[PDB]
Amino acid sequence: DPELLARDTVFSVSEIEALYELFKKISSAVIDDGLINKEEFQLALFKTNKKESLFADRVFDLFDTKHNGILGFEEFARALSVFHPNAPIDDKIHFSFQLYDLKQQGFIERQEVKQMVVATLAESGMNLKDTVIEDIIDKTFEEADTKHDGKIDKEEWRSLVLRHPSLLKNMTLQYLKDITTTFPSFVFH
Ligand SMILES: [Ca+2]
Ligand SMILES: [Ca+2]
Repeated sequence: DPELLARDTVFSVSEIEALYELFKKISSAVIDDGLINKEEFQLALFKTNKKESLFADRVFDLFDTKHNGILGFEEFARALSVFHPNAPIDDKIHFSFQLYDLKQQGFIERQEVKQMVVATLAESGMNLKDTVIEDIIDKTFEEADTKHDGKIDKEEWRSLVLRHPSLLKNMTLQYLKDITTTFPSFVFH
């Protein structure tokens, strides 16, 4: 039932029904098989470029319940729900932390902060050399590492992103607000 999805996610029953149309488009975009793969999901997030695709694939991984490289409708709906422009900021902050906390240890170190920096630059259309990335990592700790212990907390992360909302730019897909009326074009290249 679309009633169970609407309840467990930020979408309303009518948004879920519209999301099913989006699902048919996205699941058909590369291989027409009724399923969503990583390349198709990249298309849904406008993250098809080889540097931007890492973020989309990490998101994919968190919602791929069976770890089989495929998402069905329910998984897709859940995946997209936090990207809704009306999803609470706290859901976006919480989810984005899980994203960069690859080891699920409750904190991020430089290697994980590096991924966040790379993903954050990619959103602004920017790719920098390793040594410049390392300087930005330095500044991020300077800023976020309030409780000095060489790692960024969930609480230090929330604080960081509240002072710098442009870090949650990749956590919103603007087209989801208007899903009951209009649809973007998605074509694979
Ligand atoms: Ca497919
Ligand atoms: Ca800390």
